[PDB]
Amino acid sequence: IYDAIVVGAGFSGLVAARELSAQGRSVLIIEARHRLGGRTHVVNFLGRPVEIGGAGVHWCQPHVFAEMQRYGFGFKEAPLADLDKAYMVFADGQKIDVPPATFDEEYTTAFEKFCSRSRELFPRPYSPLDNHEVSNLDGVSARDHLESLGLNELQLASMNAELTLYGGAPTTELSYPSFVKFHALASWDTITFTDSEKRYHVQGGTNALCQAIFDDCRADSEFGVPVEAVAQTDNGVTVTLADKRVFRALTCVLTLPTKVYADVRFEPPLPPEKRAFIEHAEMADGAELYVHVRQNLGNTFTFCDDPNPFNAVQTYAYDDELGTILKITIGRQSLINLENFDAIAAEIRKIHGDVEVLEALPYNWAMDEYARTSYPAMRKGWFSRYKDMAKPENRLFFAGSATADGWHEYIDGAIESGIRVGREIRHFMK
Ligand SMILES: Cc1cc2nc3c(=O)[nH]c(=O)nc-3n(C[C@H](O)[C@H](O)[C@H](O)COP(=O)(O)OP(=O)(O)OC[C@H]3O[C@@H](n4cnc5c(N)ncnc54)[C@H](O)[C@@H]3O)c2cc1C
Ligand SMILES: [Ca+2]
Ligand SMILES: [Ca+2]
Repeated sequence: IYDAIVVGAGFSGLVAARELSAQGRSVLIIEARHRLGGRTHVVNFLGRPVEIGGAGVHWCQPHVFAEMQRYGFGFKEAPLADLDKAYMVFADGQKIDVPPATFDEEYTTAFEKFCSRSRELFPRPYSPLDNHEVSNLDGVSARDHLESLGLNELQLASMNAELTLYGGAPTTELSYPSFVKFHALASWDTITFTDSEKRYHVQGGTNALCQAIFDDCRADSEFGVPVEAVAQTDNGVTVTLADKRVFRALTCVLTLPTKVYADVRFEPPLPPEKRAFIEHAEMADGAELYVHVRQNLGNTFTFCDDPNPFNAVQTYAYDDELGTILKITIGRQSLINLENFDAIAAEIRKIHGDVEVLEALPYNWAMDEYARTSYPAMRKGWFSRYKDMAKPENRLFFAGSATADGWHEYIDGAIESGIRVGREIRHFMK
């Protein structure tokens, strides 16, 4: 009979368990997978460890920065000054070669226009509903706003590619204010936000940081079998796995990805406001992909606008013997069959021309049954309902990026939610 069962060993569940353990409470962690990290994941590609889920971080993200400080992780610098070529692929398929300086000027000036109201709308962005106007703007799509700004062709296409990636969806579906909030969190500053999304990653890898947090937990651990049901009463909670084993505790922290709750039986059932959020709020259809090209392409970056499938194509490595390793982020995996190698290769040739594609490693996060969304992009009309999902239901408590006040599409939000849920249980037990 545990003080707390924590369901899920991604960043939010690990931080929750670390906080409760540090409070002297007894903790059981239950994880479906045989690994830590959740939607962060390190795998081998061509014998090199690569991040294939989330990994970009910045010190303007205070919760992940605090953990990096605690465990001694630094910021690894992406090779931006070394960038040789930048390309924009428009929605109609036309590709243009843009000097990086021009690309940065047009992109950042478009971003500033898109986010110009961030200080008005989000004076206290870690309390993002403080200005009630954001609840009424929730139903405006990112595309509705984008088209109101008088942007030029490159500004429009690059911003729409960015917003397609963040939404994991056509930009007609993304909540406009939910994205502007990230600008506000970055000190209402376009350079800081656009830096945050490209300049740094976790030195040593997200898996090592998860391991360090896990190693600080004094908890029992059960990996490899998913939770199938959760039942609570006035005196406790009982959690049943799909192999029919049963565990019991006074409280339960759920960190499941929002759409996965539909695969778990809750007794009593979750309230209507949570079931509505579970059905409608999330949508991100993302996947990640690494490709090996025989040719040495140098250090290139490509943005492709919707409905091109490869919204961002970054260069992980290049040299005259290796060729090139490309890191590709796909906002809408529905647009390409990632089991079809030659279809992947054809899209690489559309961008990079006369090249030979040798190997591909996709990770389809949307089709992963324990993820189902790549990151908690908020559908228009739903960003302002996130407290319906974050609030406790008696002995059940809820964490995960989607429940965060701040950086809700990020590792930082997952960590925030772990600190917060540890606080809620601290007081529930007082
Ligand atoms: C391709 C990609 C790019 C991204 N880029 C960035 C980025 O640059 N920077 C950034 O900060 N964030 C980024 N993100 C987002 C970030 O990775 C996630 O927001 C964050 O990792 C979510 O943490 P979490 O703890 O909320 O959820 P998760 O990590 O999903 O953890 C939930 C856990 O619950 C487990 N689980 C699911 N079902 C069950 C069940 N029935 N029983 C038991 N356990 C279960 C899952 O296995 C998982 O371990 C990216 C994500 C992806 C996929
Ligand atoms: Ca160079
Ligand atoms: Ca500003």
